[PDB]
Amino acid sequence: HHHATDYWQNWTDGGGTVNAVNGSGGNYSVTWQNTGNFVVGKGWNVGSPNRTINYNAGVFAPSGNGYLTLYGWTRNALIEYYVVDSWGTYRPTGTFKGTVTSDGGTYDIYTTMRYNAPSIDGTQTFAQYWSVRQSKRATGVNSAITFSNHVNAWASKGMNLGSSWSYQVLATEGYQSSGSSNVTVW
Repeated sequence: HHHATDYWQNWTDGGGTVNAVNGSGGNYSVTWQNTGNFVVGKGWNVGSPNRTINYNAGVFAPSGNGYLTLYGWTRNALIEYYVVDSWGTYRPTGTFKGTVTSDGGTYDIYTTMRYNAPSIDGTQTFAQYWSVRQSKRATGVNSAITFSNHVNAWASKGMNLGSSWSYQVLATEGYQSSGSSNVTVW
């Protein structure tokens, strides 16, 4: 009675080298060097607002800007959302909307806008929903993101996810950096 990960996520813009590894089960690894922008992770093809995402990042060693975050899309409306648990040399922020406490940590709530940006609908103009942890979360242990807490928190701030749910992964995103990570998601 557990529907583990079924979607392998691997996107790059071509900058640098991104050696992403689809490993056994819900485990993946990625080492990247001097890259552009990339998003690699494992998750579910259809995200759920009521899903509790579990993960264990045995390695999350970004040398520069890298994210260890929940990442997913919705359609109608078109929205790209984050739950950033840890990062490298840059903490993503935006328009402050409030805070939410979940899974032992307090996350800041931000909204941003993407302009003529790639999406699951192509080049579009869409809103980004962010929940960014105020402190970096410790890795190497079993961690859970109770996503229904963030969805309710976003909703209480006028941030409403779409009705159609595309993928939803525990991702490693980096930009203009090098590093490695090893994560198991279920």
